[PDB]
Amino acid sequence: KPKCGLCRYRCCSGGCSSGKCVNGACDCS
Repeated sequence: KPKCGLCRYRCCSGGCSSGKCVNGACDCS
């Protein structure tokens, strides 16, 4: 299931909750 915006998860729209969207997933790192 999706949830996105979190970490490694994906970006939702292009503006994470947690990290920083790498291109295609949130760069929590």
